[PDB]
Amino acid sequence: SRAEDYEVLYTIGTGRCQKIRRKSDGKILVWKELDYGSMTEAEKQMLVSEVNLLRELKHPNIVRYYDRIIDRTNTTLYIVMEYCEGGDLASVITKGTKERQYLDEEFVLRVMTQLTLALKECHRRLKPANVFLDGKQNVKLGDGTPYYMSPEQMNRNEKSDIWSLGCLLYELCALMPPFTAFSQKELAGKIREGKFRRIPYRYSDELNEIITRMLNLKDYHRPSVEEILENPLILEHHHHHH
Ligand SMILES: COc1cc(-c2cnc(N)c(-c3ccc(C(=O)O)cc3)c2)cc(OC)c1OC
Ligand SMILES: [Cl-]
Ligand SMILES: [Cl-]
Ligand SMILES: [Cl-]
Repeated sequence: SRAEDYEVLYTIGTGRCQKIRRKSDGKILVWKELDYGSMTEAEKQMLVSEVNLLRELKHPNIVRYYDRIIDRTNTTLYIVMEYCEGGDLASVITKGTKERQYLDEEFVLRVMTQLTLALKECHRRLKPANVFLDGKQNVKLGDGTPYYMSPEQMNRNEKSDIWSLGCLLYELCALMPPFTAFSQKELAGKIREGKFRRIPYRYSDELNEIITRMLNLKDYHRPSVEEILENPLILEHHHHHH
């Protein structure tokens, strides 16, 4: 449980994230590096409590945080977590834009099912760059214009998460967010009228309908996590598999 127990293989992104290999058994992992050296004791107490709660989240659709390593020599904190070889959803969406190719409805149903179960777990106790893919088609929740801001949270709620999920699934389908604008104020205007284009016609009316419900202006009209999973679109094979 010290940094020397792992070899860095290479940097994923820049704190900073790195793909690492545990020496004892060759297990591929990643860590996130936080420099606390510029933090106060109150800020560091916050950081430790937060990290300790992250350690508790054990769920197949949430990024698993295994360990925390302190290198007081560097004043660097390392959060060691599972490696998701598939990258994040943001890159999937970008790939699709680039290669002019829409994502499979089956893939979208997998994201919808597994992300909804992730939220369900969070509520029991959201953007593409915060959604990760493993090697076996599993989706995991981890960790500028606020494209996904819900109407209500734009004024002063578990139904706000549903809205944000709706925006994410929408953008997975259309390869663009449901409400776009050049300024934030234009954005807010668009979000308030609550109008948007149908996802592309290659997607079934049933898929269109549930994404559209999640994007209702009134939070009480949005489906709950439980109503979402009850939908006939959502089958066993859309769930996680080891
Ligand atoms: C395909 O390469 C990429 C991998 C990742 C990536 C892989 N595993 C991870 N655990 C993470 C990751 C998950 C959560 C957090 C957090 O909670 O702060 C941090 C990292 C990421 C990511 C990529 O792009 C962002 C990759 O593409 C090069
Ligand atoms: Cl296209
Ligand atoms: Cl399809
Ligand atoms: Cl269209």
